[PDB]
Amino acid sequence: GETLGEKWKKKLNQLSRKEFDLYKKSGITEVDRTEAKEGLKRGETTHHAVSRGSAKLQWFVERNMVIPEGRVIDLGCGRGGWSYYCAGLKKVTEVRGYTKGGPGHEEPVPMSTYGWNIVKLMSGKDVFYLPPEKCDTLLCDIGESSPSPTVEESRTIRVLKMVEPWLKNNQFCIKVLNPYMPTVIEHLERLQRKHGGMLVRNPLSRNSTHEMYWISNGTGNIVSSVNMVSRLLLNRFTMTHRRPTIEKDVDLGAGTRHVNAEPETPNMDVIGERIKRIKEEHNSTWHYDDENPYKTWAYHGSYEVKATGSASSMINGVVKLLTKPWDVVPMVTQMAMTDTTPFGQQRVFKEKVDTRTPRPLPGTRKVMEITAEWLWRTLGRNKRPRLCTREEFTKKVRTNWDSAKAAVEDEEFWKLVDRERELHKLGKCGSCVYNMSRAIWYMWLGVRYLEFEALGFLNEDHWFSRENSYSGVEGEGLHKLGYILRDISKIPGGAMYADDTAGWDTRITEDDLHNEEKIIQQMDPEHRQLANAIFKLTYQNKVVKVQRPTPTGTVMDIISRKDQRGSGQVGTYGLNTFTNMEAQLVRQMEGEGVLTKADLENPHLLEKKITQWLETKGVERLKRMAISGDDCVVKPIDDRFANALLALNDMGKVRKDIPQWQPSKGWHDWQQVPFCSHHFHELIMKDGRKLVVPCRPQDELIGRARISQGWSLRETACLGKAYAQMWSLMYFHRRDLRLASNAICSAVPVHWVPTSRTTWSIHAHHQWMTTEDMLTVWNRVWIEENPWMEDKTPVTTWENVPYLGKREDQWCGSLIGLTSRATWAQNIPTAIQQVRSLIGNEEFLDYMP
Ligand SMILES: COc1cc(OC)c(-c2ccc(C#CCO)s2)cc1C(=O)NS(=O)(=O)[C@@H]1CCC[C@@H](OC)C1
Ligand SMILES: Nc1ncnc2c1ncn2[C@@H]1O[C@H](CSCC[C@H](N)C(=O)O)[C@@H](O)[C@H]1O
Ligand SMILES: [Mg+2]
Ligand SMILES: [Zn+2]
Ligand SMILES: [Zn+2]
Repeated sequence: GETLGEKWKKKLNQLSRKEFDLYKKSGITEVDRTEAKEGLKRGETTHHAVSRGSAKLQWFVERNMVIPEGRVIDLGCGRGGWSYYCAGLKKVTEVRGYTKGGPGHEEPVPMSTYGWNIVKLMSGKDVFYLPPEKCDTLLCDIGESSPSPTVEESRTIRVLKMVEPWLKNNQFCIKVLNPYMPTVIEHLERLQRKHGGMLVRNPLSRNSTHEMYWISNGTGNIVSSVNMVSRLLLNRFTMTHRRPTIEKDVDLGAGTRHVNAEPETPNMDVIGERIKRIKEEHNSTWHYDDENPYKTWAYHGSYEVKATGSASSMINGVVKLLTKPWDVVPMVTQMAMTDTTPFGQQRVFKEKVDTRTPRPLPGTRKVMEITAEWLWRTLGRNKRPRLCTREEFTKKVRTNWDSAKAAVEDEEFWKLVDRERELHKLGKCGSCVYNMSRAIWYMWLGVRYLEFEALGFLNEDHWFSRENSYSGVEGEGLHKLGYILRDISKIPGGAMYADDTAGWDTRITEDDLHNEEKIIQQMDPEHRQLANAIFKLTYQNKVVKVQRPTPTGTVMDIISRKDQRGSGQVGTYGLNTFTNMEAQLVRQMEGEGVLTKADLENPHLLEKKITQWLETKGVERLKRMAISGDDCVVKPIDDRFANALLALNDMGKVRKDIPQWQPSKGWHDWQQVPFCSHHFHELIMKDGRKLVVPCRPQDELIGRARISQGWSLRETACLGKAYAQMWSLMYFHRRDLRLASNAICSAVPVHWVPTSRTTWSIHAHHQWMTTEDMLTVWNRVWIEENPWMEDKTPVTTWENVPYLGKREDQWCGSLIGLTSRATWAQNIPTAIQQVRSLIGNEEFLDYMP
């Protein structure tokens, strides 16, 4: 009567240390603990999970196997991974963690992750000595392995007998250390009749343990579930070793949680029609899921869908063949780590989007209102807002997709746009929904068109060009940003600050939205009517579609939110640049002592002082900044700005990767300032002329070019050629990239015109999307059209196009000097031939220097 589990145990115990270390992780799932372990070593108390346990519990919670609610009790909490995870879930009101502690036992790790204020972890509490307490969720992860399965059987039954009296029509998730021993099976079968639930295997569990979890939400055959795991674990001994599937670890946020402040109160008069139409369109599967996870977004209903997305990105085989040394580079592989499945979407939504920003103080709201009014008057001094048109939108769609091109050519699409526009003119919206059938697609593209019609002027007419806005960089181009930062560096004063905001779009408040909409005051009446509908009905009352996995299949949830920026809405870039200019001017006023703590708290703050500063210094202060959406560089009049955090945090623009009240750190060397994911180097050309060039860690450049878009080798090769040409024009100064670009261009047929874009950045002008000789394009961009290049003498050779210094190239990720890189360089004509052979007997040219 020997079980398959007992057979697995005998085989496991016979493994040598070498084969046991390989087997334990073969084909498992594992979170990358690198960042958290280093953060915990540095004493950081925000974002990080204290152990692998938070991700372990997330696996069950995201599958609805256990849905913590009310008073949660965590038995054997150890460091607290399960408890800290629970603190941020919708229905959880209190988390009580109990753990033994003492020598050889894990102790609770104090943290300040989101909801720490409802987490009560107690050491010195051996749960086997504790009387059961009333709770709504019972969690238990206790069970120490033993080479003897009978010692494990005794430990398992001891846990099962300890936990059972805590169970009373509540949620639960209990580790069953050894579920294969017949006496454990018998006991679980009796427990399942009294308390329900089922046994599940968590794929984050190592193969060296047969642990399973008894979870409350589900049913099934315990014997079948146990034996299926035994078979899997047995097959894994002989299976060719598979490296573990790596997943991103959890981000548990920061700060106190006020459960009563989380719920969203929707404006049903405004959003009711949109919900009604989605319901009618998907009426056959429309349902109202009470188990939805949304804390701060209003939930309206769901319909059934097939799952969209992938765990990882597709790989460009042509670029991979010509970049062999980078196959072992972690940052290069980490680039291709993007989970867009309903699982990945829900994790991002919980961690980043499902938050609420406190309302700023009345004095802060007063300063923002004064500043916004002044800024809009400044921005509209020369230009007038204007309506964009069908003809203009059609032109943008055509010149940038295949379905969008078909749609804009369809008279039915524009008939639908007209019908919706007529509702907007009446102060009603019926079909404008965004995402986190052609009718669904026509309604979506139609929504984007109406937004473009009303607010497209901000981008189409370059309202944020440096000439129009002083701080802006819209239309400038990556090749000009470095020269702009060098120009800012000449302004006397403090260091150059470049603080990033954590999730800027989620930090856009109702006050920000009301300040942004003031641009309608400058519009013609018919335009004001259309923009007012966009701001009020759609930007300040967003209806969103988001996928969610469930035990029975995937669903599309319909949710809503009044504040935050609609990241998937047109106008985002311009409105973010506007609000960020305003926010940074307010921070400069605080740095200068114009705006004080007393002023921010004042409910009847006087405007005189603020207007005087804006009218006398405002433009000078805008010229000290480079602002692109949520990204900024600010060079204030002195360094008091580093310590000026009251208004910035009060406006909701909390800085990323730094404690709330820690002063910022700036740079005096403009070449080290980060901006738009780049930094910029000043180089001296062989002919003595200076050039300012853009740069980023080389692994990001290679990692990105190794990611395919959109069977078919031609499209893969052409996208490879597009990255190669972008490298020759923008990143020619990186040794590895100029060599790899020459290799790719030698490997791809000369007449094949680059297809598909390398980037969607607003800073990209795509001068590399051509068959024209790259040196004549280089001369055009860098010499002829370059306003910071006085001597217009062309360069006749790539030998006169400069590289970074060797040490600088290496600091920025070059592999120059490594043996693998020398081997790669030697192997280039061979790698080129390999790609050429895979493509076939086409016409190729040799670009190798
Ligand atoms: C913020 O990221 C970028 C910023 C850029 O410039 C500021 C660029 C550019 C590359 C080449 C450029 C040029 C030029 C001259 O016209 S501009 C490229 C990227 C870039 O990574 N583009 S991307 O691969 O499509 C990336 C994926 C994830 C973040 C996204 O944010 C825009 C875009
Ligand atoms: N008798 C007992 N009473 C309380 N805690 C106990 C115990 N026996 C073992 N433990 C604790 O139970 C824990 C199980 S592992 C805890 C991991 C946790 N779920 C997390 O996510 O961080 C260990 O830390 C161990 O010290
Ligand atoms: Mg920045
Ligand atoms: Zn609408
Ligand atoms: Zn660099």
